[PDB]
Amino acid sequence: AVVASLKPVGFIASAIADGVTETEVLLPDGASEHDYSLRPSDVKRLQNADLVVWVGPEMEAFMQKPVSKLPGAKQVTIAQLEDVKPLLMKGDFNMHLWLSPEIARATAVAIHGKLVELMPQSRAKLDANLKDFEAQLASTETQVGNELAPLKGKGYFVFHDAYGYFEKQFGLTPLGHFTVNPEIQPGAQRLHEIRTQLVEQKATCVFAEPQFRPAVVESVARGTSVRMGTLDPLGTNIKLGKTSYSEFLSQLANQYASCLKGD
Ligand SMILES: [Zn+2]
Ligand SMILES: [Zn+2]
Repeated sequence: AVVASLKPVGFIASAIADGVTETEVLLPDGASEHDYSLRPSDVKRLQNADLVVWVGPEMEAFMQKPVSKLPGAKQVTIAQLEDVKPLLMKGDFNMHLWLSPEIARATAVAIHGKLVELMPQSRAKLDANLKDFEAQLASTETQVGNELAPLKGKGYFVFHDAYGYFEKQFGLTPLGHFTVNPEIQPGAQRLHEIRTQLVEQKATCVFAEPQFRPAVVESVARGTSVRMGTLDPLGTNIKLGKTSYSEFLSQLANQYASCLKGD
């Protein structure tokens, strides 16, 4: 099996590995990429994996040590891909790379290349999977593009700084984020800054996330006319499979649009 660190990385892997091998995801639904420890049984899972796919050391702290034990031939470190480095946006870069369709393409190519070397017998199927992934993703980019276009100019805050690659591609205009690190709670001042910005900049929405209780987001919005939505950067509701990455980006767009559309 291909073992992916995070569900959306698994979505990409499952598009390429479909009908070739299984895909498994380490980080459970509901858990956060920023605050996690591997299960004791995960050591053996990573050792037995055909391929391990992850973003990198500045993202999944929990992956670095086990990954270092593996052959280079058996891992894809997305953030370190030569085609990915020039696409990194800010000496710190944002590491939520799975929400970049272009980085998803680079990842798919990387996975395709490692799996064709490990399993030359599967070359035809892997080739077709790569071509189908591209076709699906292109269609989704068009659809998402058209869904999000009318939402340009509607301001909003998100809970943590996870969406930059997606927002940049699709032209959304966020006012900002509650936190960078979603475990660390926002200060009373920051919450007031957001509440002030919210009223002054006439924001449409604030977004919670399923991984964290929305109380603090609800409090910034108490008494205001700002709507409340939820974004899921980790695709908890989407199941792994050939079309999962497309379904994920479509759902995320749907989550923005559900709150932002109108009034
Ligand atoms: Zn994050
Ligand atoms: Zn910030």
